Amino acid sequence: MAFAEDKTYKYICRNFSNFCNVDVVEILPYLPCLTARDQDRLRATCTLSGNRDTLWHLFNTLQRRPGWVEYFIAALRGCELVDLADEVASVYQ
Amino acid sequence: MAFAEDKTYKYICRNFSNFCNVDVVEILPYLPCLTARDQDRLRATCTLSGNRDTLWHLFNTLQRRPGWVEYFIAALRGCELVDLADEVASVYQ
Amino acid sequence: MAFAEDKTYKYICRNFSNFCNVDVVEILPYLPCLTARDQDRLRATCTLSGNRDTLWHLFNTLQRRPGWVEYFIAALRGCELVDLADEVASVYQ
Amino acid sequence: MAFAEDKTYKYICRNFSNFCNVDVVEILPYLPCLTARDQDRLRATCTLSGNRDTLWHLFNTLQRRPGWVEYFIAALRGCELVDLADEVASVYQ
Repeated sequence: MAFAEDKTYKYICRNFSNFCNVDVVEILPYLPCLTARDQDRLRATCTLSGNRDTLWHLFNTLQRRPGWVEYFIAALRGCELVDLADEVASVYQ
Repeated sequence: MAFAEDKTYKYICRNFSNFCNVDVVEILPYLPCLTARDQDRLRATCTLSGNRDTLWHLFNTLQRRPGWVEYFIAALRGCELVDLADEVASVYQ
Repeated sequence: MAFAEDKTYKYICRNFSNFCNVDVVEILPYLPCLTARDQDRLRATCTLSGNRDTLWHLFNTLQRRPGWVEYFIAALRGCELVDLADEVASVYQ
Repeated sequence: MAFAEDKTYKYICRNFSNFCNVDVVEILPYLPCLTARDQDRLRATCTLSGNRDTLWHLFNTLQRRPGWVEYFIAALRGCELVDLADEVASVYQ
């Protein structure tokens, strides 16, 4: 699990611009691995810094909690970002 | 039962906009197939994301539990959404 | 008995707003035709959905059990809703 | 901790021109040791006086709050100022 998650997080970082269509506020409802604290912090970050800058923090926070990749794949599908979801599933395998 | 429920769930998904008048909070009292856990989660989803986004999760959760279509038909009738109820009964047959 | 009960239940449904003063929690002590299960369910419904919405379920549940109209007339009198009690007796005759 | 922070703050002051590429508005999202009050004041300072002059106040404010050097190193990395981040880590050790 660790190897696979680390690899996926590394891939998201190197390919960040693939993920800049992701809207932090829209994706949060599908990420139950994030705590209430995480969600409030990310909302504030978004308010202060904008969505693009917050995406980095979203990914950084996701990778700390447990069971993030499955939910991230789900969340991407929930937002109709199927190619992105498939690209994540592919790296996580 | 499985074939009929899967078909009804597929129909609800393809015809989602038919069901966007459904109010999640109003319909919950008629859905005893949902666990207390399901109801609390759906309430939270509604709080965080709004009714429309929660409807998707409502339908997704309903289809997992047992005996959901009958109660969903009942719940639609309970909320005076008779045409919608009939449309569901029609697909479930 | 069936014809008379069905007629009374139909009348309660068509004239629901006449009965919205009825307090579910206050009326339960006078309804021994309801099972312990019925009472617990109705309490929960009341907790989740409020008295008005629960009244519909109260009437729906009453009509299934046996010997409900007599006790319902009694229960209305027990709650000092004499005109309502008389209106029910009148339809049940 | 005090000795190390004081030394780092002294180094930032003596080597201020190394840090004049730092953009106050860009760095604030990575400085959770700053209070909401601190952030509003620094924004105003920036509006009235420009980024260079505000950097002095940024550093002066950072050094008062607790746990500032770690976050400052983080914030420099967040803004892709890796050599600067490393230079701070080096002095703080």
